[PDB]
Amino acid sequence: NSPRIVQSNDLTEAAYSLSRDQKRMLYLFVDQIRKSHDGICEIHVAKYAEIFGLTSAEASKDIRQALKSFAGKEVVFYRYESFPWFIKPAHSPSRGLYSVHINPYLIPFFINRFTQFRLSETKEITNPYAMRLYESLCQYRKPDGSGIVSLKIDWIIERYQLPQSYQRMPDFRRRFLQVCVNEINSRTPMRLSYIEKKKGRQTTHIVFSFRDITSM
DNA sequence: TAATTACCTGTGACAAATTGCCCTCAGACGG
DNA sequence: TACCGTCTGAGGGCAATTTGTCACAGGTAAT
Ligand SMILES: [Mg+2]
Repeated sequence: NSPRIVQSNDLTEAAYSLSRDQKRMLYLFVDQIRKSHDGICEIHVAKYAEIFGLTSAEASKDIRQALKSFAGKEVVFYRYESFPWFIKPAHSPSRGLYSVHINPYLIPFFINRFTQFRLSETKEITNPYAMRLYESLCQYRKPDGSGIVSLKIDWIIERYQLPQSYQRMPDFRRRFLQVCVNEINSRTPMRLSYIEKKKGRQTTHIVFSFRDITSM
């Protein structure tokens, strides 16, 4: 089939800002970690390239820039507690191979109240906020492949660390919500719809229902 | 009744970031 | 054992799209 990512809901719902490339590598880190405690993971350019249909060159570029873009990035678990992703710079012992040092204090948060999806399910998504949304929906996914969940807008904004102009709702709709629904519906197997929940003039939650394209 | 205010909404416009894409050239390796 | 061609990937760039930010116009209700 394809690699099965599983992760604690606390990571699905953590507050952080990562790019697509960084989240993709992070999925591979979570897989390596799950196999076995040292916090040391490894990524091969050619393996990354084959997984995500990239060139060796563009794989190398994506890995390198994601990796140097991790510096200063932080992850927040709201039970809040903030951690750095990396506790040592990445480095390449051999050409085409990178070794990275994830904060070992993060190990128990990566590994019964959990979220799971196959990597082929997410590897064509481009917008990182749409990967965050697809992970949050997976957290509520039933065996058959459908689910329903109400997410609060403030919680969406804080958890996905959406940029400030998306606190203006028409921009939230236009540049995040609609784009990620279209992206998920066109690039994943999940078939996603939504409806808006209001309180007075303000929209407070977004209600997601979804099904799997193995059904009608 | 009318005008101003305090909310919301959508879209046009621009800036900034991100995309897959292109070209160069050395390291590793095997032939 | 030694040289060179090939594949790899570590770099430099790119224009076309996507994303992020804001001015502006319209609607409504409170006042
Ligand atoms: Mg790239």
